[PDB]
Amino acid sequence: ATVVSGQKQDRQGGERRRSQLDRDQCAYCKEKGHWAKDCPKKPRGPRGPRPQTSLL
RNA sequence: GGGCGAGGGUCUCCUCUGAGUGAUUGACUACCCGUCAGCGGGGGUCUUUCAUUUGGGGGCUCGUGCCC
Ligand SMILES: [Zn+2]
Repeated sequence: ATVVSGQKQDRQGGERRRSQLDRDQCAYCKEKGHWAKDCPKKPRGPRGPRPQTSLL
């Protein structure tokens, strides 16, 4: 058996242009489902994150 | 079979392009300003040329010279 697949991830080859992006991806980490402005791998401000809920 | 030196593929880490802006130019010209009312200057737009932007490291693997 050989599976007929190779689990390729790409995002490399010689250039770093829009070649691995779409309007549903992140310019910073190349994930699909969010944009760089909300990247789960990038810092936030002005002095940390900005939540909208709390508990007591 | 292993090490050392170089490179390719692949993954990984540093990961942020989401169809911008300015100047040159022929024509047309929303709009504004001055006109002997003929036009003239600024402004808008399509064409146009130029500038602004394209890297690196590490693992694994393939490969090769030398060494063991
Ligand atoms: Zn992201």
